[PDB]
Amino acid sequence: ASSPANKVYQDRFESMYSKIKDPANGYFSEQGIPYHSIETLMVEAPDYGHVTTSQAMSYYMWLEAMHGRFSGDFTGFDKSWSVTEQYLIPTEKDQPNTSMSRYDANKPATYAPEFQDPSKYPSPLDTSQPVGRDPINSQLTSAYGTSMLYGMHWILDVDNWYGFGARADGTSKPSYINTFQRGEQESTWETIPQPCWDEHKFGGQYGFLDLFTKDTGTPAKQFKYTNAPDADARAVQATYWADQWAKEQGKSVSTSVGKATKMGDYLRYSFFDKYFRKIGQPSQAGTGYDAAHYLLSWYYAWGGGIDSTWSWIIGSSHNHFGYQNPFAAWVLSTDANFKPKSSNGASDWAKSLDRQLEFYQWLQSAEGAIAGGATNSWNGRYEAVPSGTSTFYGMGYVENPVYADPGSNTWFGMQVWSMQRVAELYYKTGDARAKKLLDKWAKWINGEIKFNADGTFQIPSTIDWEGQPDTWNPTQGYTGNANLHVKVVNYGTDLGCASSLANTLTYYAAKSGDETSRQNAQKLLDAMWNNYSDSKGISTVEQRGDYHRFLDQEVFVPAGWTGKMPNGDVIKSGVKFIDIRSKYKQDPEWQTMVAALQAGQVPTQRLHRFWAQSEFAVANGVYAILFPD
Ligand SMILES: OC[C@H]1O[C@@H](O[C@H]2[C@H](O)[C@@H](O)[C@H](O[C@H]3[C@H](O)[C@@H](O)[C@H](O[C@H]4[C@H](O)[C@@H](O)[C@H](O[C@H]5[C@H](O)[C@@H](O)[C@H](O)O[C@@H]5CO)O[C@@H]4CO)O[C@@H]3CO)O[C@@H]2CO)[C@H](O)[C@@H](O)[C@@H]1O
Ligand SMILES: OC[C@H]1O[C@@H](O[C@H]2[C@H](O)[C@@H](O)[C@H](O[C@H]3[C@H](O)[C@@H](O)[C@H](O[C@H]4[C@H](O)[C@@H](O)[C@H](O)O[C@@H]4CO)O[C@@H]3CO)O[C@@H]2CO)[C@H](O)[C@@H](O)[C@@H]1O
Ligand SMILES: [Ca+2]
Repeated sequence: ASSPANKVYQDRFESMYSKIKDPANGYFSEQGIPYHSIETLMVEAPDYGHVTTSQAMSYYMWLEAMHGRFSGDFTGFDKSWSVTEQYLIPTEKDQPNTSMSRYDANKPATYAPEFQDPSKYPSPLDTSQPVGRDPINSQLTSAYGTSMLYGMHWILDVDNWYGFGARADGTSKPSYINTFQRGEQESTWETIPQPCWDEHKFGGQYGFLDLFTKDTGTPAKQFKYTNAPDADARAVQATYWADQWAKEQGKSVSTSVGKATKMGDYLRYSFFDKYFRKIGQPSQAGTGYDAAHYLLSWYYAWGGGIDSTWSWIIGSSHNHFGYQNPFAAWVLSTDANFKPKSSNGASDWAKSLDRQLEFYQWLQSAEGAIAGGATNSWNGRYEAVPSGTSTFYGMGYVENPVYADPGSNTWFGMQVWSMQRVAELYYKTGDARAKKLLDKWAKWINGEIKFNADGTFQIPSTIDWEGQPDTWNPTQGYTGNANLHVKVVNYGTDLGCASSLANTLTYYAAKSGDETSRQNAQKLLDAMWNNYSDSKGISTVEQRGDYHRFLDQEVFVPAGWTGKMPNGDVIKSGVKFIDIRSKYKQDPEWQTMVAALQAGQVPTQRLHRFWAQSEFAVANGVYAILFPD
């Protein structure tokens, strides 16, 4: 039987769970897929509210697992896995084994450079540049009996709003799509949405392919998908708890544990340099594991031909601390129930766990906040690392990994999402490395939480950085990074971030006994419950400072290139964001948004983001379990 839980917070979790699953609230599509947000006029990472993300699915798993903990019913958790596999993990039809089985482990992909401005794309493929060897593919095909990959594609157009349909039929739903393709300066406002399955039916003469990559001959019809590593790791994290909670009640989620273990096996592709170049010696092709940084990178992607048989896979050279998950690594490398079937799965994850904790410590600022990350591909072209730049195993420090518009590490959210995983690990194992990181990080954040007399509160929203960490010497360890500083630019009341923060502090307090952390966590949860509840969960009014880009952001299109979006929108040089998404004008909030822009005001919205609502729910459950009295 499961231990007793605090009745007050369990009830709050149960209430949120009901609001999230309530058909009248509209968090899910008719197929049972959760939307990024109830509201459709939404641009921030995805560019439409009713697309879904692997991030949303992993939060859906966490929510249902927690529900299973309190109700004893785990059919919902098993259902979240069923929906994931059916809709976000490309099936046999979406990534034909005929093409995947032609993959060549000695030549994973063809090199192409990355540019710091979208106008430099398409990027030219260069077969003469070296590419290392893929050491894990043989392990995976042997263990699973297929060349297809088992990982979640990161974004899905749930109701076929864009019109690409399924495998180019233009009418089926959901629809696999992708957006980001052109480097660090290509914000969510500067992309050209494209289908994952490109048969040249939409877009230009060769679909959307030659907008991004330039080859010698005619572009072939092809498919391609991109994984968001932190989402798949969260899925493993959530499944571990579901397993633990199910067993305390004599229940079983065996089938789901198997899916999560397999996903974690394939997730190892994020451990590798984009083109398998040796870590620390980017000019040389790797000979296998010497190309593994063992961190959860920004992504791993794969694709192949549709009418001809060939395929490729790439890792990523860019690493952000916000994506790490020491807990998932601990699970996959130590729990017998989650041991991957591949020969080196568990051991590789053991190496990743140690490497990840070194990464966090190397990046810990003088104050306590965690700095950006590192890359094995300076400027995305394996250029020489500037002299004076600090390094981590030969990789150069980057303040804002992968994206600069806006900086990927200027949002406070990354801090709590990532440190929450460190807190779970510390809670379960009492690991000294984790304790050291949290003692300093928790003292920093506890001094930045502001409670107002009227019950509202504020926490860091936007942050900035100065300096860099000292070069990492594994035998020396943390130097204190006296020249690395974080600065809080402004504060806000992001309910998702505040919930994740409460979660982190609760796990930490439960293990360390730190009263300050426990009372701040409870005050946060109470303040949100008492002052921000509405009929759909919780919400607050927030400013959408970037919405002016709906109308004034020009989207780059190569000279002479012309094409059409499924709905007829013309794609050509000169178009603005709204020009290739004209359906947005039929959105209920459109007129309101435009009226505000015309009056020179900043638009505001009251948003219900799926991950935020779940984050709040889960945080209540976690508190209920760790502080039953
Ligand atoms: O086709 C002929 C030829 O292909 C060769 O293979 C090429 C392939 O053609 C290219 O399309 C492919 O290009 C990849 C880029 O190198 C890479 O930079 C880009 O990365 C994007 C990713 O597409 C996108 O999904 C991802 O989005 C993330 C968001 O940024 C995050 O905010 C969110 O949280 O998570 C999502 C998901 O991670 O962003 C990244 C980074 O910008 O992906 C391109 C593919 O989509 O390169 C291949 C190799 O060069 C092949 O080798 C030849 O054999 C073949 O003939
Ligand atoms: O979605 C897949 C992808 O998601 C990544 O995580 C995203 C979240 O999905 C997204 O909701 C989140 O959006 C933030 C946004 O970045 C902030 O800028 C914004 O905060 C604003 C606020 O809106 C303003 O009112 C205020 O004035 O300024 C602040 C600061 O600009 O808050 C929203 C909601 O939290 O962004 C996340 C980071 O990109 C994952 O990282 C990735 O792994 C997933 O694949
Ligand atoms: Ca830009």
